[PDB]
Amino acid sequence: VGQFWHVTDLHLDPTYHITDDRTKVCASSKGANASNPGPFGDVLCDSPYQLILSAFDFIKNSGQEASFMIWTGDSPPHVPVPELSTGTVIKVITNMTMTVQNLFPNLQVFPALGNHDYWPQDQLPIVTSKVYSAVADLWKPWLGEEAISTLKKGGFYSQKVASNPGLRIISLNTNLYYGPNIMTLNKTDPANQFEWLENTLNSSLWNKEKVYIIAHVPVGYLPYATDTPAIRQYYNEKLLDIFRRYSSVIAGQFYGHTHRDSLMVLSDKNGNPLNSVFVAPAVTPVKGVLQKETNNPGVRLFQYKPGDYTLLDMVQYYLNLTEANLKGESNWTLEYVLTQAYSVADLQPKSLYALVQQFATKDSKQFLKYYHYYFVSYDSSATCDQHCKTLQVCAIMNLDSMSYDDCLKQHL
Amino acid sequence: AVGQFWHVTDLHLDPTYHITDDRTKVCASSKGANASNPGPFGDVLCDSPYQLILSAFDFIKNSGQEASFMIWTGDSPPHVPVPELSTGTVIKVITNMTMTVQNLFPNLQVFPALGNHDYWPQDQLPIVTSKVYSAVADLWKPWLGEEAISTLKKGGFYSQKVASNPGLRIISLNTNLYYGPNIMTLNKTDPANQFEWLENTLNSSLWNKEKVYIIAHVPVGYLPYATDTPAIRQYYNEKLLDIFRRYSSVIAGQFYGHTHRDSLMVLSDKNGNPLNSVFVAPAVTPVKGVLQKETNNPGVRLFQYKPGDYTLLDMVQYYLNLTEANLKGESNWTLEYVLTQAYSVADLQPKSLYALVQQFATKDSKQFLKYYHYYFVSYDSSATCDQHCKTLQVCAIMNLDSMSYDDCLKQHL
Ligand SMILES: *[C@@H]1O[C@H](CO)[C@@H](O[C@@H]2O[C@H](CO)[C@@H](O[C@@H]3O[C@H](CO)[C@@H](O)[C@H](O)[C@@H]3O)[C@H](O)[C@H]2NC(C)=O)[C@H](O)[C@H]1NC(C)=O
Ligand SMILES: *[C@@H]1O[C@H](CO)[C@@H](O[C@@H]2O[C@H](CO)[C@@H](O)[C@H](O)[C@H]2NC(C)=O)[C@H](O)[C@H]1NC(C)=O
Ligand SMILES: *[C@@H]1O[C@H](CO)[C@@H](O[C@@H]2O[C@H](CO)[C@@H](O)[C@H](O)[C@H]2NC(C)=O)[C@H](O)[C@H]1NC(C)=O
Ligand SMILES: *[C@@H]1O[C@H](CO)[C@@H](O[C@@H]2O[C@H](CO)[C@@H](O)[C@H](O)[C@H]2NC(C)=O)[C@H](O)[C@H]1NC(C)=O
Ligand SMILES: *[C@@H]1O[C@H](CO[C@@H]2O[C@@H](C)[C@@H](O)[C@@H](O)[C@@H]2O)[C@@H](O)[C@H](O)[C@H]1NC(C)=O
Ligand SMILES: *[C@@H]1O[C@H](CO[C@@H]2O[C@@H](C)[C@@H](O)[C@@H](O)[C@@H]2O)[C@@H](O)[C@H](O)[C@H]1NC(C)=O
Ligand SMILES: *[C@@H]1O[C@H](CO)[C@@H](O)[C@H](O)[C@H]1NC(C)=O
Ligand SMILES: *[C@@H]1O[C@H](CO)[C@@H](O)[C@H](O)[C@H]1NC(C)=O
Ligand SMILES: *[C@@H]1O[C@H](CO)[C@@H](O)[C@H](O)[C@H]1NC(C)=O
Ligand SMILES: O=P(O)(S)OC[C@H]1OC[C@H](O)[C@@H]1O
Ligand SMILES: [Zn+2]
Ligand SMILES: [Zn+2]
Ligand SMILES: [Zn+2]
Ligand SMILES: [Zn+2]
Repeated sequence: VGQFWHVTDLHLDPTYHITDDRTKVCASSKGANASNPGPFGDVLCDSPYQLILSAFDFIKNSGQEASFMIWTGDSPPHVPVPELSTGTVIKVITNMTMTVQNLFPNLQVFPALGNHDYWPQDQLPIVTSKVYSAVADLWKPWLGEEAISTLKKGGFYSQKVASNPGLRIISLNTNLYYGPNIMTLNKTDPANQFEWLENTLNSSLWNKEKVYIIAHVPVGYLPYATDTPAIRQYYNEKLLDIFRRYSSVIAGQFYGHTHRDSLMVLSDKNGNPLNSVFVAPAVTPVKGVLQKETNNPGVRLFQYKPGDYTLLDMVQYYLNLTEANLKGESNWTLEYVLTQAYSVADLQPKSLYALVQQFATKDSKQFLKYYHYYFVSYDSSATCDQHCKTLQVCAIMNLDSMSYDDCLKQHL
Repeated sequence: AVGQFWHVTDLHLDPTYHITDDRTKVCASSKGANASNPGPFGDVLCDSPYQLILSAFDFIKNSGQEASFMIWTGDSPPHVPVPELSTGTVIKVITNMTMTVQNLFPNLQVFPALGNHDYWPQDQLPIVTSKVYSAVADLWKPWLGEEAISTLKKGGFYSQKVASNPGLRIISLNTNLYYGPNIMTLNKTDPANQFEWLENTLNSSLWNKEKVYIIAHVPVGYLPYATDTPAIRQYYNEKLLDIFRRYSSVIAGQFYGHTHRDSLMVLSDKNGNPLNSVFVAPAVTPVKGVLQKETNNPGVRLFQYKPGDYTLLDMVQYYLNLTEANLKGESNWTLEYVLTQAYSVADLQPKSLYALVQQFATKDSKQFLKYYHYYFVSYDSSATCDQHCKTLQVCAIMNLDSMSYDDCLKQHL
């Protein structure tokens, strides 16, 4: 099998620092006291460099052979806008990129921009900008001339996978569709990305290429909320239309942003599953004061069929933050292998569709395992009542507004 | 502020402890003798009731002293005849103490060391992997990385970084390999390869700019109440001291248990240069043999150190007045003394303690009278130490190697 790494939502806090005053440990705790801070971080803080470095060091010495890596964005930390700048955002993105380039000098890496990869956060523009030009220079070792051009202009690109003939990564800037982005309200095709996408998929079809879609913010519905698409409904519907029509060219979709481990199955209006969608959890464990849960840090690995790119498996690795802070050593370890964990043959839309049918059933243990993995095993005492469970299952299976409304109507 | 860490040792839980009319049934550890005057927190002829250990940890938890870590130097099973214990029962007691600690202090890194009772039969700790070594590796996994786990499983020792104190590394030796009653290690130059490993570890700490705390159960040096009786066999004491003297600029503290007493030692080179300070902490158990006239009150202690630096600033000894707690049926864990305050020294550096023990040596020194009262953790203010006793004490405090100690006894007995 071939395989590739997926990391996302690094969220470096350069001010991380263990000290007596726990309000003064990380700017990302937002002046609040870190709750239980260690060298690898705190649930109220974004990532210390030690955390991110231990993640990449684990990948490097994992004994796992991978031919590329996808990196779906969000490197700067959660601090107030006035505490950041264009210069500081570029500095953080540069530090992450150089960390990866130094540690992995021969691995092609496919980054996507996240909503924090810009100053001010979430305001990613539909024309060229300092941040887009900067990341185009930063990621030149991995991208051709045409990808550099589109990235500099709109924050998105496509690129052939050098080590995998017949595979192409499409890296979308889905922050253009993200609710908080006040730069793109009421535009029908912000930065022409839709027209660009269709052109690119059309060319991949005729060059007999397979396509992996990557982006930061995903399609579909936020699984913990009611009727809340991750991106604006209008853009979600239009993107999903493109994905459904090209579902035989697209062999996988990969997203981050939610900081959780979620599955989705893109389906038609009739219940034919068409593509498999994978939302990866964050390296940062950060949470607000009120939130009951957060994720353990996570990195993950995908296995696919050589020269074919059908997804065969996924391996989710994680770091137990409380224990790593307890002993002062990062024990990055196997959380689960998807096929083994859910007893499915592979990751094809059909296998996952049948597995989520099992999820639906009453007191499904499959769904309990899934819910425990949603938080990257942060808390097995976490529970999901039947309202919670309906919201989750309906978001997993129904990506478009009408399938989703029908699911909630029939099952809430 | 300053950094602080706790030291507990020799818990010696007796799970049979039990107030009943027949005082030969109060505790297996009295070995059928009549408990003297048993109360809820123990008896001088018994090992620790679980109520006593839990009161010690409860006091630590609710003391209002912050601490970034704890060291725990061994001996959890009680003193009962070998045929009354087993490997399974030893593991069961060790597990209970570990879980008690993890339950009350879930985010406190603890650094355990094995004691000579932490094995069945007692004292027979082996030089290869074993049921108990594996089990405690399992048990202590939350606090220890992969390399520590590997050495612990094989020989019962490890080193480990202090998560909360970067630049600090705990070395937990298994000195029971050197302990006279250990029949598994006779005529062995480096049992379980611990010396070789220790030297390697210290060399690594040198080049990684780490300071080191040595912890173990059985101490180096000479038993302060006897003549010419090293706590571990002479051959091993000399070898270990040679290592400690050579690395005494890297080692910022040594901490031991086993003697159930409050004792100081100053490791010195052959010319009296005080090199490195040694703290033997008294036990939680108050157990004593029938003929034995004195024993210790239960004790636990706290060390203060310079942050990012690990020079030792002070030590606070806390104790339980056993008779008082048993009289009312409620404990009152309380300050026995602060070392700088008790002895008017500036800190815990070798030079400061060296000067202090020079004062000890003077005739009718009040400093040494206070020290000898604290030796039993204040168990008897009428316990006295004649001039022979004093010479044994002072010479054991200052002279850890046989040559030094012989020289001291010659000049002063
Ligand atoms: C720990 O608590 C015990 C019990 O409270 C303390 O022992 C008690 O100490 C008092 C004061 O010395 C003793 O009373 C005195 O006895 C003599 C005659 O023996 C008498 O002349 C005095 O007027 C006074 O009554 C008392 O007997 C003794 N109790 C027991 C059970 O031994 C002990 O001092 C405490 N330890 C520390 C370090 O404070
Ligand atoms: C991550 O590590 C922590 C600490 O080592 C684990 O916390 C323990 O969890 C169990 C219940 O799940 C309790 O019985 C223990 O008392 C907890 N703490 C300690 C100090 O023992 C936690 O289980 C680990 N996470 C996972 C997914 O295994
Ligand atoms: C450790 O052992 C103690 C003492 O045996 C436990 O507390 C006792 O639990 C037993 C259950 O067998 C009860 O019969 C006793 O009444 C309890 N109290 C006393 C004072 O004996 C304690 O629960 C154990 N702890 C762990 C973590 O296993
Ligand atoms: C590092 O993490 C792994 C995974 O949690 C630990 O290995 C497991 O340890 C548990 C607890 O003893 C066992 O139940 C599992 O069977 C182990 N699995 C494997 C594959 O070994 C490992 O011990 C941890 N290392 C340290 C030093 O804490
Ligand atoms: C879809 O693509 C067709 C083929 O495009 C040409 O050939 C492929 C192999 C690529 O090299 C591509 O870049 C070339 O331009 C076009 O003939 C057709 O016009 C396209 N259709 C649309 C609607 O864009
Ligand atoms: C003493 O240590 C020196 C330092 O190098 C170490 O190398 C590896 C093994 C790690 O432990 C690393 O942390 C250290 O920097 C060695 O170069 C030297 O050979 C060692 N000498 C002896 C005699 O052991
Ligand atoms: C943080 O906790 C400390 C507890 O010592 C308290 O003094 C301080 O006021 C707290 N600050 C905030 C912002 O909660
Ligand atoms: C990135 O920042 C970290 C944290 O300040 C620093 O340790 C590291 O050297 C930096 N790396 C690069 C390549 O700038
Ligand atoms: C213990 O004391 C009881 C009651 O005074 C006495 O009958 C018994 O002989 C004593 N047993 C031993 C072993 O000393
Ligand atoms: O990192 P962000 O893009 S601000 O937000 C994405 C995730 O982290 C915080 C939010 O609650 C959401 O779960
Ligand atoms: Zn994020
Ligand atoms: Zn985001
Ligand atoms: Zn003991
Ligand atoms: Zn002992």
